[PDB]
Amino acid sequence: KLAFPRELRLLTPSQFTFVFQQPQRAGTPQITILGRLNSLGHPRIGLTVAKKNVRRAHERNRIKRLTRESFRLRQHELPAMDFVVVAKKGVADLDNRALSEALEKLWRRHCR
RNA sequence: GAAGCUGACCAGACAGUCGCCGCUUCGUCGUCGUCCUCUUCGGGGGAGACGGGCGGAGGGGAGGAAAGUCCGGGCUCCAUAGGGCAGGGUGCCAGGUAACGCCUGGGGGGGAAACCCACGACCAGUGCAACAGAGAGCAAACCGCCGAUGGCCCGCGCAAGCGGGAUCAGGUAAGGGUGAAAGGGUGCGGUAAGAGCGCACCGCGCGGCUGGUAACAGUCCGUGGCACGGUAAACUCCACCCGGAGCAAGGCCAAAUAGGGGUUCAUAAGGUACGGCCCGUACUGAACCCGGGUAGGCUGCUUGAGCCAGUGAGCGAUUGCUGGCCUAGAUGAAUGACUGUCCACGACAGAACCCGGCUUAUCGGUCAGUUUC
RNA sequence: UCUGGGGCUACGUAGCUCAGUUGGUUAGAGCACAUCACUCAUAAUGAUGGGGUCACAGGUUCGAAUCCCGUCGUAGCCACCA
Ligand SMILES: [Ca+2]
Ligand SMILES: [Ca+2]
Ligand SMILES: [Ca+2]
Ligand SMILES: [Ca+2]
Ligand SMILES: [Ca+2]
Ligand SMILES: [Ca+2]
Ligand SMILES: [Ca+2]
Repeated sequence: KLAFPRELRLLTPSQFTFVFQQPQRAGTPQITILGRLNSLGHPRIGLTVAKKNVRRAHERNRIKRLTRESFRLRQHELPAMDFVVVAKKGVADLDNRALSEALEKLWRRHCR
């Protein structure tokens, strides 16, 4: 079961505001993750790519698609922790292989 | 035998992955002032239907540009009888829904080494360092200006005739030159060191002849050596607007603040649409808070003048007609990697109201048209 | 350290604040750091250090900036019931 329903995506800015009021910061100077412990069990994801933070509008959409595919491909493996991914300016230089391996190393250490 | 640029033109992919989205059939939860079968009222046998509502079966969802209302049009509450007309737009003529800044060519040049029209009245007022007042008025001519119409001085017995003295409205300044791009031509008695003072020749306004739906094209006839050939949203003209802001603008379910409050009222400066300009026509008010609530939704253009072949007409873009095609749009926001045959390597960007254009980042494939030998 | 359809503007006049219907003008002032009677060392009643291509080739008389359909970024706000 590796589906991707609409209910598994954020649809209200209120939840965004709540998680941004008290975010948990842990990541790298190039890519980082914010989020908090969830109570409903089913993991959730969210995407915030600022035009100022990330220029080259041909990106983001590609980045959104790639990160959504990685999330749905590794939905069950990751714990109930909510996750939101934010990429800094220096991301486009790394290719897809580098991005995939960096995300793999990142998510292979969150062992609690 | 080898090379530019536009007219247009191409951005498919699959045997497995993993699977984001409207529709029809079978049922799954609650019903219908068309109700037959019954109505004994648990609803069974329905002709037509809904909801972020699940299980199957099918067709589909990225550029020559959607960023950029940059220009014009398609569609809502609230006004709308100018002989007012301030102010922004065709400025060569004709052309399709109401539409403009797309396209055709003659008179004017670089009608091939430039595809460019943005070619409308110019002393109908008195203005910007080049401090040479020539690009608005000026001239102690610049090794020619007494080498003579008007005065003086140096050489004179009928008071004849030469050189200079940069003195004056002394032919002058473009026939010569010094920073401004030489703002016409040798010439006939221009001879007075010569200022167009009468001059065949190219060119201006005015009118006839060949064409013109239209700007004009040939000194064929005249008058003038002529008198400004040169800087336009730099006073001005309209046959089409004068309607603001735009699609997040009307419509809804058993939820309760029309809530102290402000510049004073029987004509006058509170929000006169239409004039930061005078009216025609008249809401029981007048720069704000002290948020009472809100993400549960949908038609509005989603069968929209977009497309193909065949007709009297063209230097040029056309559809009166014949089949159709039309199976791409939920508002955190629609596309991933691999075992492969042409190989033109995936450069840069985005699909949620629509169309006609923009020398654009556009490497790659040439049908029409170039000079070279 | 918050937002993809959409808008009237302020800017490359040094990166901000004042803005010129080309007043032929290497020209102004208030932030990083500086010299003079040693402010009992929290800057301007005085002289100045002035990489102010005043965005890219653009008026074929000499020109940047009022005359750009060819590009970037920040700040003044918007769905109803009366
Ligand atoms: Ca294509
Ligand atoms: Ca458009
Ligand atoms: Ca309204
Ligand atoms: Ca298609
Ligand atoms: Ca649409
Ligand atoms: Ca819609
Ligand atoms: Ca086209």
